[PDB]
Amino acid sequence: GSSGSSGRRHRTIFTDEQLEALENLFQETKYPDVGTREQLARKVHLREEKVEVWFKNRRAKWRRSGPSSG
Repeated sequence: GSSGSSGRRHRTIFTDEQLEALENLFQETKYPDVGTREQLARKVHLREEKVEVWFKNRRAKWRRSGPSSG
């Protein structure tokens, strides 16, 4: 649960609009609020759960590319 190390999650494609919002939120705040997520989801025509996932994916790079690792 905490970290997606044990379990695996598949990825899905999104539209420019959907991505925009997501990136617009993840950019301002790495970890949004249940209220913001639920709303954003319906706003981008997505499921809260999915929304949260996208964020996790982004972080992956933010660390890989960043000096955080290596």
